[PDB]
Amino acid sequence: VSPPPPIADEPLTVNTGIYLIESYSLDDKAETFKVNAFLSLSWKDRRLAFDPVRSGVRVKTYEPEAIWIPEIRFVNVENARDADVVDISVSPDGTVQYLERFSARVLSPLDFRRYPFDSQTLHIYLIVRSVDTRNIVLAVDLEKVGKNDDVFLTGWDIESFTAVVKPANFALEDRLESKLDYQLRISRQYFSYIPNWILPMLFILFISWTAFWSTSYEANVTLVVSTLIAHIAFNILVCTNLPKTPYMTYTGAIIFMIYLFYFVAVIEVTVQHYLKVESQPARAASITRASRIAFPVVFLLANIILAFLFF
Amino acid sequence: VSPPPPIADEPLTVNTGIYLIESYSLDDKAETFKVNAFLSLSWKDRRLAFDPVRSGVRVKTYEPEAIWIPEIRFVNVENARDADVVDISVSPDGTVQYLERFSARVLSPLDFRRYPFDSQTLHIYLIVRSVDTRNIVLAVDLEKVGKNDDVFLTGWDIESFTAVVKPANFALEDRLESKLDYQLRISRQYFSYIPNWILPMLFILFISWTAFWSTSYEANVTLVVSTLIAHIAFNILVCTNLPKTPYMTYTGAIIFMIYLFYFVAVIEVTVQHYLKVESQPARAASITRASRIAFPVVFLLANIILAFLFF
Amino acid sequence: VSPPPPIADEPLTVNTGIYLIESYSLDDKAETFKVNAFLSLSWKDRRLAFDPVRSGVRVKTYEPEAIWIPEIRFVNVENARDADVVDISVSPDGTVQYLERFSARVLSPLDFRRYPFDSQTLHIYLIVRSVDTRNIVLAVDLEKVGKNDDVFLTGWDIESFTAVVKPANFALEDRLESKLDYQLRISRQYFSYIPNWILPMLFILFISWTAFWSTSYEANVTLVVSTLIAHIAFNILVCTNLPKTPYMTYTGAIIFMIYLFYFVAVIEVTVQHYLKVESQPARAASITRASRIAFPVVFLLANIILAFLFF
Amino acid sequence: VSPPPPIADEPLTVNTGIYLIESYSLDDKAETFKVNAFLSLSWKDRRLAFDPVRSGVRVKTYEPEAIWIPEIRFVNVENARDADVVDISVSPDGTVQYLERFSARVLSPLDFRRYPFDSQTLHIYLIVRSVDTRNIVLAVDLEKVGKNDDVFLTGWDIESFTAVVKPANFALEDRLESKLDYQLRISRQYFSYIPNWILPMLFILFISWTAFWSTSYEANVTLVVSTLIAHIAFNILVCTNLPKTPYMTYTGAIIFMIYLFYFVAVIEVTVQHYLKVESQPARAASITRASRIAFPVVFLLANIILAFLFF
Amino acid sequence: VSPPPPIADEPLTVNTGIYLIESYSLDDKAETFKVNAFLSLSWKDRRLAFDPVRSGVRVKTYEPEAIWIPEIRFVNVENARDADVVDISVSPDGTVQYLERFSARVLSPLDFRRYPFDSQTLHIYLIVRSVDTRNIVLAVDLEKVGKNDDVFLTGWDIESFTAVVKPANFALEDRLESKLDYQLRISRQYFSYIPNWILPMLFILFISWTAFWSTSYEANVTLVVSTLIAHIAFNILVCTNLPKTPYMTYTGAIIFMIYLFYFVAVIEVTVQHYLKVESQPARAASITRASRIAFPVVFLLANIILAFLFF
Ligand SMILES: [Cl-]
Ligand SMILES: [Cl-]
Ligand SMILES: [Cl-]
Ligand SMILES: [Cl-]
Ligand SMILES: [Cl-]
Ligand code: NA
Ligand code: NA
Ligand code: NA
Ligand code: NA
Ligand code: NA
Ligand code: NA
Ligand code: NA
Repeated sequence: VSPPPPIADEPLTVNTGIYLIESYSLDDKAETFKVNAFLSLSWKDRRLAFDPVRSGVRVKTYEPEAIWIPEIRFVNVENARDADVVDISVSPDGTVQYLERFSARVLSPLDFRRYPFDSQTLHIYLIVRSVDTRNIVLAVDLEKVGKNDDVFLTGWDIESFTAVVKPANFALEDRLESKLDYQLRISRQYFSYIPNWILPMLFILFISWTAFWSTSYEANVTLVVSTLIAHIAFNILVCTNLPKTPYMTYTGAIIFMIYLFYFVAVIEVTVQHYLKVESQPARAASITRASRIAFPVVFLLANIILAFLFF
Repeated sequence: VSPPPPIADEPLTVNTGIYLIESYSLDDKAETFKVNAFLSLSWKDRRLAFDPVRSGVRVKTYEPEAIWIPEIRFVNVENARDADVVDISVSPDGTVQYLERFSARVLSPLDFRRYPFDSQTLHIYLIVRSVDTRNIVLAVDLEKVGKNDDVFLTGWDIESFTAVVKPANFALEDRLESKLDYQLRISRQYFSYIPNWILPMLFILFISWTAFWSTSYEANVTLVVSTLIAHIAFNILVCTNLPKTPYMTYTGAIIFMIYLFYFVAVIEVTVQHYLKVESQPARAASITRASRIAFPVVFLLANIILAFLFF
Repeated sequence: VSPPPPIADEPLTVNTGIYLIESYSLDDKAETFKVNAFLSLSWKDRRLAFDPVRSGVRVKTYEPEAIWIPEIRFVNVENARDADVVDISVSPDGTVQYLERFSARVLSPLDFRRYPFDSQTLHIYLIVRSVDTRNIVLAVDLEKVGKNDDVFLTGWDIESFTAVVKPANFALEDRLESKLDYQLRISRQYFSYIPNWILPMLFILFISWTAFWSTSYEANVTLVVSTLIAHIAFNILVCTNLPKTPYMTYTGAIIFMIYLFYFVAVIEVTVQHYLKVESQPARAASITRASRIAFPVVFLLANIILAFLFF
Repeated sequence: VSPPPPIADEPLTVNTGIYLIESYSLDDKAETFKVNAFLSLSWKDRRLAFDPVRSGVRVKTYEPEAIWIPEIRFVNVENARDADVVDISVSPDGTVQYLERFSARVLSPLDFRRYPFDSQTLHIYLIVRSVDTRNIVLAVDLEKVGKNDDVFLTGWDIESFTAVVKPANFALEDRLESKLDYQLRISRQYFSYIPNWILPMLFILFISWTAFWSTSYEANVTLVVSTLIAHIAFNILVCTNLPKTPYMTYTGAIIFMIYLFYFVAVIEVTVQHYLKVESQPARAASITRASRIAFPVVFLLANIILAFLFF
Repeated sequence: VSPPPPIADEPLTVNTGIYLIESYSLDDKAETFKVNAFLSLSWKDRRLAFDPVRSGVRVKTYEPEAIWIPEIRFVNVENARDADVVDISVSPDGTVQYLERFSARVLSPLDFRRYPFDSQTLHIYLIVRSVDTRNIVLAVDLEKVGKNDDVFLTGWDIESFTAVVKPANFALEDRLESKLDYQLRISRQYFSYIPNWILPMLFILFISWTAFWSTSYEANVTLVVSTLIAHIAFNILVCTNLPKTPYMTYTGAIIFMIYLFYFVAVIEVTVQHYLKVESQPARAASITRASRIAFPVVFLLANIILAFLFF
C-alpha cells in the first residue's frame, strides 16, 4: 500500500493528538517519565472515499493491514514500540480517524538549579519522515489533546498538557521530517523537604553553635565534629539521588555553605583555645562572644543572598 | 468483524468478572501492585446463535480471531498487554462466554498519613469505548467476582475484593466510555514496626534524657549528640521506603518531633552548663530537675495529641 | 481443535511431570524463586491413531499448532508464559507424549520465625480447567518427576523435589479445576551468619559490659553509647534482607533483646554515677559488682529461653 | 532470495551510516551506553533495476521480505535485536536505499585513570559476514553519519560522532568479515565533583590538622579519629560506583594518600603525647610546630606530583 | 521434517562450536555472566545431498523452516531463547553447516574461599535429546571454538576458552542426552583491593594499637571504639558484594580476626585501667608494654597461618 496521491502538489497533513490516561515514574536521575495515553491520527485518503447509500453504512471500520497508515514515531523514547490500535474509522469523504493506546518511557531533560523548589516542562516529540511519493506534515487537533482528571505524578503537581501547534519541519538525510512538541508542565511538591530535610539539618548546625557558649575545648571539639558527622549521615540518610549537574543547584550551594560553616566553627574553636593557652583570654573571649552573633547573622545573610541569586 | 447489531436501539451489555488467583509485589514508593487473575466476559451476539438439534452440539467453542470480541481495556495498568484466552463458548441463543488469564502491574494511589497503621483501597478499572455502530456498557456478574482463599499480599492483610456494580458513563473524544471500579481492600500488618523500629528508637531518645541526672558537660554533650547520631543511623538503617507526600504522615510527625526533642535537650544541657559557669548553680539545678519530668511529660502529651490528630 | 471425545463419560487424565534442570534467585523479600525445567505431559487422543504399516513410521511427531494440547497453567507464577516445545510424539494408539522446557519466577510463601536456621517447602502448582465437551484431571507420572544432580540454590541446601500425586480437584466459576502440587524442600545454609553476624555483634555488646569495671562516667558513656552506634552501623552493614513479618522472628527477638540490654546498661551507668555523686559509693560499688555477673547471666539465660521458644 | 550476483568477481559494497537521534544511560560500572539512531544501508542489486518509463514511476518501494537485504549486525551490543524499518527505496539502476530506526545498549570499555577529569571514545562496531555466493565489504557514506543538535548525554560533553572510513577485513570461521568503527567522543563534566566532593573532603582533612595547635591528647584523638570516620562516611555518602580497575585512578591515589595522611596524623598525636608524658616537652613541641608546616606542604607537594603523573 | 536416517544403526553426530564475541556482566552475588557468541552446528543429512553439476551450484543455502535442524539447547542459561540464524549451508555430500549469533545469561557456580585472590572456571553446557527415530551425540569441532582478541570481562583476566571434547552421554526420562562442557577460565584482578580495601583497613587497626602507648583510659576507649566504628563503616563503605557461602572465605576469616583483635584490644585497655585504679601500675605497665609487641606479632603470625591455610 502506497500513500494517498496529492490533488495538486500539496503535502499530506496528519492531524495528531495525545490524551493522557496515566502518568507515572518520574526518574530524576535518569531524567525520564512514563506515560499511558491515546494517540489519535487523522488524514484524508480519497481512495477510501465512498457513497454511504451504496455501502449501506455511514462509516467504515478497517484493520491496520487493510489501509495505508503514516509512520508516526516518537523521537525521545527509551521504551520499545508499545502500541495497540483501538479503532480505524473512514468517513464518506475518505477521512481516516485512527486511535491507539500507547505507553512510553520518555526522555526529557530537567533543570535542577531551583531544586527542591523547581518546576519542569517535559516534552513528548512526534515525527514523521516524508515519503518518495508525497511529503507529510503534522498538525494538532486540539479537541484530541488533553489529560484525564485522575492523572497524577507522585511528588509533583501537574499544571498543564498542551502542544506547540506549529511543527518543526526540516531536512534530514535528503527527506523532510515534521516534528511536533507536546509539553507536560509540572512543579515539584516541596512540602516534604522542609520538615524532613531542611529543619533537622538546621538543628544539627545550630547544635554546633553552642560551642560559642563553652570554653571546654574537649566539649567544643566533640560538639563541632560530632554534628559534622551527624550532618554527613543525615544526607546519607536522605540517599540523595539527584543527578550530576554541570551547574550549581540551590540545594548544592546550601550544602556547600554548611560545610564551610562547620569548617569556620572549627577554626573559631581552635583559635579560642590557642589564645586561652597563650594566656590571652581577653581576645579568646571577644572572638567567642562575636561568633555568638557573627555565625547566625552571616548564615542568615548568606542564605538571603543565595535565595536571591537562585529565585 | 463488526459488533452485533441492536434489536431496537439498545446498547451492548458486557458482563464482567475478575477472580484473583495471585496478588503480590505491593510497591509503596511506586504505588503499584501486581495481580494474577481471571477476566470473564459475556455479551449476546445473535449472529452466533444456532439450533442445537441441527448442530449436534449444545455449545460451540471459538478462536478469538473467528468472532467479534469487545475491546475491554484496563485503565490504570503500567504493564504491557499480558493476556491468554482460556475459553470462548457460544450458547444456542447467541450468548458468548469469554475467559482469559491475565497478570498486570496496577497503578493505584495510597494514603500514607496513618502509616504504618494505614489501610488501603486498591482499584482495578475496566473501560470499553463505544463504537460507531453500537454503544457498549459494562456490568458486573457477582458470581464471577472473587479471590482464591490462598491469595496473600506480603506485609498486608487482605480484607475484601468487591466491585462497584454501577459503571461510570461519560464521553471521551465524542464517544461514550463505560468504566467499572474493582476494589481490593487491604490493611497494613504493623506488628513488625513496634519491636523493630518504634521501641529501639524510643530507647535511643531515653538514653539522651540521662543527661538530666548528670552535671558533667563533656558527658552530657557525648550523650545527647551520640544518641542523635545513633537516631540518624537507625533511620538510615530503615532505608526508608516511603514516597514523598505533599502532606504530613503519622511517622513523619513523630520523627520530626524527635529531632526537636534532641535539639531542646541540647539547649538545656547548654543552659545548665552556662549557669554553672556563671556561678548560678541554683538555677542550673532547678532547670535540670524540671527537665527530668518536663521532657517525658511533654513527649507523652505531644504523642497523645498527635495520635488523636491522626486517628 | 476440540478435546478428544470420551469412550463412555470418563474424564481425560493428563499425566504430568516436572524435572528440574536449574534452580536460582531465591528472593527472601519477594518470597520468590526461579526455575529451569522440563514439563512432560501425556494423554490419549484416539483421533491421532494410525497404522504404522500404512504410515511407515512407528511414532508420529507433530507441531503444537497441528493437534489439541491441554491448557495446563501454573498457578503461582510472576513470570510471563516462557515455554519452548522440545517434542510431541504420538504412538499408534493415539497416546500423545509432550515435552517442553520452561523457566518461571514462582511465588511461594516462606516462614521466617526460625531465620537464619529456617527450612522451606516451596510449591509449584499446575492446573487444568475442564472444558464444555470433556472434564480434565491431572495425574503424576513419578518416573517423570525429579531434579538433575547439579541442581543448586545458592545459600540453601536442596533436600527433595517430590509431588503430591492426588490432585486438588475442585469447582471454580461453574467449571472443574484439577490442581497438582509440586514440593521443593530446602534448608538455609546458616554457617555464614555465625562468624559474619552473630559473633562480631556479640563482641560489640561485650565491649559495652566493660563499663562494669570502670567508675569513669565520661568513659562509660562513651563505651555504652559508641558500642550502641557500632551495633546500629553493623546492622546497617548487614543491609538486612528480610521481609516485614506479621510475627516475631528468632533474629528479630535477639536484636530487640540486644537493644534492651544497651538501654539497661545505660541505666546502670547512670545509677552508679548518680550514687557516686550523691556520696553513696557503697551502693554504686554493689550495683557495678552485681552487674558484672547479672548482665552476662541474664543474657545467657534469656537466650536459652528464646532458643527453647523458637526451636 | 540469494545475494545480487557480481558483474565480474567483485565484492558487494554496502554503504553504511549511523545518525544519532538520542544518547542516554552511560553506566560507568557496566561500561555501557544506550543509543536511539537511524541506520542507513545502500547496495546495488542489478536484478532490481527497472526502466522508469515502462513502470511510470521514478523510484520503487519494497517490504524487507520482498528483496535481499545484507545481514548487518552490531558487534558490541548487550541489547536484543531492536530494529524497525522506516523505508526501502530502489533507484532505476537497482541501487537500494535502506533506512531503519534502532536502539541499543552498547558495550564499550572506559579509561578511569583520569577520573573525574577523564574523556572517552565510545565505539559502535558494524559487521557483515561474507556469503558463499558473494563477498561483502562495508563502506561509510559520510553524508549519512551524524547526530541531531539536541543529542545530550547527562553528565558528559559530546565532542564528536565520526566513523573510521576504512573497514577492518579479516577472516572468521572460514568466511570473510567486514567491520566498521563508529566513534562517539565524550568528555566528563567534572564541575559537580569540586564543590560536592573534593572541597568538603579537603575541609574534613584540614579539621584534623588543628590537632597541631592543641596539646590535649583527648581532644586530639577525638579530632583525628572523628574526621577519619567523617571522611569514610563522606565517601559512603558519595556511594562511589566506579568499577574495579586493574590500575590506579587519579581519584583512587588521592583517597589513598588521604588515608595515609590520617595515619601519620595519629602517629604525630601519639608521639607528641608520649614525649609530654616522658617529660620531654621540648621535643614534643618541636614535632607539633614542624607538623604545622610539614603536613600542608607535603600534602600540596604530593598532590602536584600526582596531578603531574596523571596529566 | 524427520531426522536424517542412519546408514546402519549409527547415531547422528552434531559437531558444535562456540566462538565468543563479547563477555560481560559477571555478577558475583547471582553467580552469573553474560555472553555474546556464535554457535556453529554441523551434521550430515544425505536427503540434502546433491550433484553440483545438475544444480549448477557448489553449495545450497536454506531457511531454518526448510530443513531438519537438531534442537540444541543450553543447560545453565537464566536468559530466554535469544538466537538469530546467520547462515545454513549444505555441501554436495549433504553436510549442513549452521551458524547463529546468540547472547545468554549463564548460571555457573563460583568458589569464593580464595576471594579476592580467586580464580574461576565458568561453564556453558550444550545438551541434545535423542529422538524416537535416531540417537544424537555431540562433538567438538575445535576449529569452531574460540574467542575474539578484544574479549574482556571487567575486573577479571580471561585465561582460556576451551571445550572438554568427550561428551557426557546419559539417560533421562527414557531417552538419551548428550552434553558438552565449554569452559571459560578467569582469574580475578586483585590489584584494586590492596590500596582501596586491605591497606585503609589495616591503618584503622594500627590506629587502635596506639592505645598501648597511652595510660589515658578516656583516650584509649575513644581510640579502640572509634576505630571499631570506622572499621564497620569502612566495610559498609565497601558495601561488600559477595553471596553467602556455606564455607569460610579468605576475606571472611581476615575480617573475623580483625573483630577479635578489636575485642582483645578493649580487654587490654580495660585490664590496664583496672590495675592502675587498683594501685598496681607495675602489672598495668607490663601488660601495656607486652601488648606493644604481642598485638603486631600475633596479628602477623595469625595472618601467615591463614594465608598458608587458604593458599
Ligand atoms: Cl517511536
Ligand atoms: Cl489493558
Ligand atoms: Cl502459566
Ligand atoms: Cl545487532
Ligand atoms: Cl536454551
Ligand atoms: Na503509526
Ligand atoms: Na479484550
Ligand atoms: Na567523645
Ligand atoms: Na500447555
Ligand atoms: Na562517635
Ligand atoms: Na540488517
Ligand atoms: Na536449535
